[PDB]
Amino acid sequence: SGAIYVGNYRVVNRHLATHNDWANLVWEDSSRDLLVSSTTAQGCDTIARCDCQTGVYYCSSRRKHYPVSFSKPSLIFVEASEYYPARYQSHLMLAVGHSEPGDCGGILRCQHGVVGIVSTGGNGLVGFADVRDLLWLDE
Ligand SMILES: CSc1ccncc1CC(=O)N1CCC[C@H](C(N)=O)C1
Ligand SMILES: [Zn+2]
Repeated sequence: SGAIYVGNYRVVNRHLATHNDWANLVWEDSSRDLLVSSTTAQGCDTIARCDCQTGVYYCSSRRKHYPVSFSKPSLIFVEASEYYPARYQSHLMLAVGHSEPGDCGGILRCQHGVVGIVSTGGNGLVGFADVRDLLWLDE
């Protein structure tokens, strides 16, 4: 679990969005596993606007942060799950690191701000949904 709180927006994994997220929907994209909902309170986070390929992510299944080198956002095949059929997930970045299903939502940050959130994983890999291209989050 986990979310990014920026301005009057809450960014979550689309597969973990609540009834309230859907009732206050701003934008969602099944191909990216992202959903953004509106909030009444002003958020705590800054979004990176950069091309970093190194950063640190929070891994809830270890209660620890780990440094990672990750690939640029791209279209990556993701196996079928209870949430989605087998498909290509876009804007996904992979890295070697521990993750388990419940780790989705963990933030990936570089020196410039929030890069994205944990969205996929398996066998010593971890995938992050990028949010750096969503320029409207800052306005
Ligand atoms: C950190 S998720 C994870 C980690 C390790 N083994 C498995 C997983 C689960 C996982 O990859 N997905 C299930 C939930 C929806 C995901 C998606 N974006 O399509 C895919
Ligand atoms: Zn950066």
